[PDB]
Amino acid sequence: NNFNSITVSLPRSCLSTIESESSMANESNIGDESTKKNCGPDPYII
Amino acid sequence: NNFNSITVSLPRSCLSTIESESSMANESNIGDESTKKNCGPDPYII
DNA sequence: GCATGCATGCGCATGCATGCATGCATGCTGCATGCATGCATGCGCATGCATGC
DNA sequence: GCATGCATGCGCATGCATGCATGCAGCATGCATGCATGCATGCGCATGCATGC
Repeated sequence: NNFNSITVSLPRSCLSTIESESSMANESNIGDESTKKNCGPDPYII
Repeated sequence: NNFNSITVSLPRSCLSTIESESSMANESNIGDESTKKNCGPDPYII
């Protein structure tokens, strides 16, 4: 609601990790032997 | 052929870019409007 | 029947596989700079035509 | 016939959309330490039994 600047941008990291919301979600975030889920440098599609 | 150390490791970046081998391969490496193909931090599966 | 030594559980102390956050440094990468290049533009000058006389 | 003025093409500088590499920095990820925790070790000590005399 602020279009006067000429700014919002797309998030740089996946928000699933910082919103540890569900009890099974933080469990789906793990696995693949021993490592941490890494989505990538900028993974958001419109 | 050297197993005495206790070392080879998996490549950290995709080798498709440094081996600009085919004439259509360097063309498949582009697109998606304006950006550079980014495979990720470590993308090799055995 | 009395004396004896063994095997059975208590009652200490120590080490050890799991597991997770923090500060420092690594390693990449997106950004700002400089530049080559070739197409278009905005321009003044020389020629050939149309309109008088 | 002759003198004149306008449209058309030639010649000359300039700007500007594309495009790509390099030095520097900003930026997030992986690593080293440091510790908390609960389990298992193994180790002397007390009790109840089986054997000898």
